[PDB]
Amino acid sequence: YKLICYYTSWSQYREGDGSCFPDAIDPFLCTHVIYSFANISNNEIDTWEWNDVTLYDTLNTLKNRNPKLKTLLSVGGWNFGPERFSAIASKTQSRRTFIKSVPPFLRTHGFDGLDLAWLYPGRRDKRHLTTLVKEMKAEFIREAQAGTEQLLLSAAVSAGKIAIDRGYDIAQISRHLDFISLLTYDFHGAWRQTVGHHSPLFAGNEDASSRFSNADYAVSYMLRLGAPANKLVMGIPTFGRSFTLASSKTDVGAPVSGPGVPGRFTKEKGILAYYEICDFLHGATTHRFRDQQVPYATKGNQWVAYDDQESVKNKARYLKNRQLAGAMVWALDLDDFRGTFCGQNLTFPLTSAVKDVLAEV
Ligand SMILES: CC(=O)N[C@@H]1[C@@H](O)[C@H](O[C@@H]2O[C@H](CO)[C@@H](O[C@@H]3O[C@H](CO)[C@@H](O[C@@H]4O[C@H](CO)[C@@H](O)[C@H](O)[C@H]4NC(C)=O)[C@H](O)[C@H]3NC(C)=O)[C@H](O)[C@H]2NC(C)=O)[C@@H](CO)O[C@@H]1O
Ligand SMILES: *[C@@H]1O[C@H](CO)[C@@H](O[C@H]2O[C@H](CO)[C@@H](O[C@@H]3O[C@H](CO)[C@@H](O[C@H]4O[C@H](CO)[C@@H](O)[C@H](O)[C@@H]4O)[C@H](O)[C@@H]3O)[C@H](O)[C@H]2NC(C)=O)[C@H](O)[C@H]1NC(C)=O
Repeated sequence: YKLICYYTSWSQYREGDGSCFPDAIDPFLCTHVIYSFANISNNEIDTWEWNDVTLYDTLNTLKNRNPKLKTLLSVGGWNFGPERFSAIASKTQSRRTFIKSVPPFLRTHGFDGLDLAWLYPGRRDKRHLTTLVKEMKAEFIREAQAGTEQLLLSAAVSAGKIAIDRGYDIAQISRHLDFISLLTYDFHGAWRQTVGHHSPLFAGNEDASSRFSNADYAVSYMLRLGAPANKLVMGIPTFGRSFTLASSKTDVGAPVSGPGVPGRFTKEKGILAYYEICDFLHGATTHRFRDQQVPYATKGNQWVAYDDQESVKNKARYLKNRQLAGAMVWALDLDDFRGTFCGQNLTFPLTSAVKDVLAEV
């Protein structure tokens, strides 16, 4: 099984214990670590943070400890305008230029592959995404003639039915990608006036309307569209999404005034790292959606939807039962990486819980 794990560039800037650098990563935890995110300048892949080349080097020395470890560099991401990807992909010349610049960059910095995080392709982009993937892979196949191990090509893909139908030719790109990471954790929160869980495993008969917004539907759909299970990787979040309640009602459907109050370390309204949730739980009431099989918690007027060791292990068994290639975790720096916030003196409790299940039959 594969355990794909993301590490984010900007996590180095968090204060105190929240600060996370690549060397905090256990070399034997994941099978693949992906550095997010690279930028595109003058139609060429490029660094993003001022100290990326140094962090690239720090991440890749982990391979001196675990020679089996593979690293990839992800381009795009949420703060990368998808229109920018559009412009590059729609013109054969700017597209060829970008593709040509990738291998030498990856080779210079020690990466084993490229991860595409175009979030998200539109109806007019579907055709060009296919072209980009095809041609990128053809270039990787050609570069390997030089005697070096062929570069890996992956892509992070939306798990929303409508987003998939609109921007991706799943049957086509599946043939060229080494693996596809399903973003099965962005099913709610996204500017909605009600409380709900962003990463439910199952639909849950109670309130059948967002019948498509659960991991089980996304996986089944991808398999139906033509993607092989052995190339599919299910996304598991290491963060939670928060809401400020508009009323004293805490159960399903309850009013919401806006995103939750920022975490002390992550400082982003609406999000909380797992290590911040561990702290939040003290004095909170915990609940669990039995149908969806994921927990949530409340304290005062704050409502948090998250994943714990139990729900994460549950998702890992589900993916094994459907014979998928493995799991993807977003993100290592959001898990209790120091292992000092969540109690049991365990480093990376969430990611480790997933690894344990994956290591069983
Ligand atoms: C669940 C999850 O992980 N969500 C992410 C989402 O958060 C990502 O967006 C990221 O959000 C945070 C803010 O919420 C951004 O953090 C800033 O990152 C920049 C670097 O890109 C930092 O700039 C640097 O600042 C330090 C000072 O501390 C200087 O030393 C650096 O030199 C300076 N860079 C220079 C010189 O220009 C800044 O400190 C961070 N401040 C914050 C707000 O914490 C983060 O950048 C941002 N990511 C991006 C790419 O914009 C999102 C990513 O797209 O993905 C998920 O949705
Ligand atoms: C990620 O890559 C992006 C490029 O694809 C990049 O986007 C931006 O790139 C510049 C960085 O901020 C930004 O620069 C502004 O452009 C002006 C003119 O283009 C520039 O003035 C001139 O500067 C020198 C001469 O002094 C000249 O050589 C330049 O060509 C330029 O004409 C302004 O002072 C200013 O620098 C671009 O506007 C912007 N482009 C886009 C995509 O809109 C990101 O900065 C890169 N990395 C990140 C975000 O960290």
